[PDB]
Amino acid sequence: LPYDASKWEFPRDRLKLGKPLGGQVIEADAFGIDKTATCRTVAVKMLKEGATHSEHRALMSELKILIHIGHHLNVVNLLGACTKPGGPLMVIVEFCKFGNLSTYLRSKRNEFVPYKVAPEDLYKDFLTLEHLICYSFQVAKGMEFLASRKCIHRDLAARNILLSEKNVVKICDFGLALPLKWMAPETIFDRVYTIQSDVWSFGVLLWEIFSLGASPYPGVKIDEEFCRRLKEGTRMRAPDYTTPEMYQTMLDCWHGEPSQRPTFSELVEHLGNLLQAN
Ligand SMILES: COc1cc2nccc(Oc3ccc(NC(=O)NC4CC4)c(Cl)c3)c2cc1C(N)=O
Repeated sequence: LPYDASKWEFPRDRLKLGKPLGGQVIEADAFGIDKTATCRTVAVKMLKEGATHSEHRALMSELKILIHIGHHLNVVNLLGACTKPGGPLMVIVEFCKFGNLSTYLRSKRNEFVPYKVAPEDLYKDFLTLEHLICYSFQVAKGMEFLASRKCIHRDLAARNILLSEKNVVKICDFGLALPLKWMAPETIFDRVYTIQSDVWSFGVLLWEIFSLGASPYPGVKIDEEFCRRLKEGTRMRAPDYTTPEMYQTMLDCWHGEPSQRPTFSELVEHLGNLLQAN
């Protein structure tokens, strides 16, 4: 996996480094990274001061994942990197103003209606079922993309979905991986990670969406009994903002047999249908 400096290298002196976000990720403004804007706000992952060789390797590996994967609207995309001598290793990605989707949805619990009714200004900036189904559809499209690149996410969860402007959501932290609440039974018991175990996790992500950012498995200690009951077929109950069709979609993603779960291409088609029906 070679590094194409002519494509990706960005001058460190064309960044204004700002506040920490959320690794050592900071907000920054970049000057001339984008031909349509003089100044563009970006997120920068910077190698810690005193990083070990292993830690340095790891951030470089992350950069090469971002290069290799390619561009998609629903994935957090690489804009540039600072790799040359005279400063820290820095990985520059698109900025997602609203941050992670779990935190964001929780902030909107008192600003949700199933659909707006005229006069719609009574629901200014409210979330709706359309928003939630739309976020779901977008994540399915991003995972279909990742699957097509032979990439398994391994920790698909609402905390790893970022919200940008214009209700665009972006998957992050793919290929890098509490955690047990998103893991398919085969992952927990057999340590098998596949695109079908990501589909299971997508199911959990859907529950997080349609609970407006709740933590999965409320009231349950994540221990051997949790794992045993999951294996025996027990599943989360319908969350507070779901439609019946979306709940059935969760159940489908949680089929005990990985081969009987929908594919992400099937989920894109299905959610796209649910979105037009809604
Ligand atoms: C406003 O809050 C945030 C905005 C962000 N925008 C873009 C990227 C972010 O963070 C990330 C999130 C992930 C990656 N890296 C990857 O996704 N790497 C994996 C693909 C190889 C990077 Cl660099 C930066 C952001 C984080 C916050 C925040 N409050 O947490």
